[PDB]
Amino acid sequence: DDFAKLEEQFDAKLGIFALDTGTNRTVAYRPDERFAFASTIKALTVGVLLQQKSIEDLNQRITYTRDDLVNYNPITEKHVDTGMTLKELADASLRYSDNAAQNLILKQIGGPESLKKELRKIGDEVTNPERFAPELNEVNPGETQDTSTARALVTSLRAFALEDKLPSEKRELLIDWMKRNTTGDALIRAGVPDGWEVADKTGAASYGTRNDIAIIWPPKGDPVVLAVLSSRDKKDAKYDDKLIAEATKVVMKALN
Repeated sequence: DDFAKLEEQFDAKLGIFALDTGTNRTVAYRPDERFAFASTIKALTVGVLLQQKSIEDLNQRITYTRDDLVNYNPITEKHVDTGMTLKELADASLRYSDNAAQNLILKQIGGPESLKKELRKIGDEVTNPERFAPELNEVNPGETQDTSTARALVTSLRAFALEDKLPSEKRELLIDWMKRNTTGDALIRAGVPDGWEVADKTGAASYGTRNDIAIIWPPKGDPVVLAVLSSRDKKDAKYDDKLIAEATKVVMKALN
């Protein structure tokens, strides 16, 4: 009802899945409903890159041209003459949601098709990577390309960051980057109590899609993995971040 209330208030569709790793307690609402993943895919992409290379390989300097720049290149646009290391690219991608950075990384792993194979490998038969950025943001209802589910996103995020798809030191790199994200202050971070550390990755796409996936650490205890996906019934519809913050509060209460 609390979740229904939010859909009413914001005129949006909500997709939620939360798992308490400490008790295996779960919170779900439209858990298996498909939504464009948007930029949330950036986190899964780095997970794959990390698996593919050694910490040292990350120091490889990548040279690019103005031709590699897309619509949003906050960091990337400033280093076209010098090039950027894989490590630096991953930083740009996760912390600033740099689009060119995402594309550069994707190219390094073999493209969307390669990424897909790797996700399948980890046991994720839901996530559907197919395009580069920003076109991946263009999804119409019914379409399945560049989509996923709340349950699938948390399952996959958890695999790479908390489980055995990556060794400890690589897991650490990923978590640090995510913890220091600069784009999610008004989302999941806003619906969490004072003192709890958050690692998150946001996304925004067509049909007023607004997403946030994270891992939350209580003062003392095992982390909580959560996905909050949302969409609206109009192509040019805008989104309201308050939806995410409020939905988060409901989850905490439901788990607390």
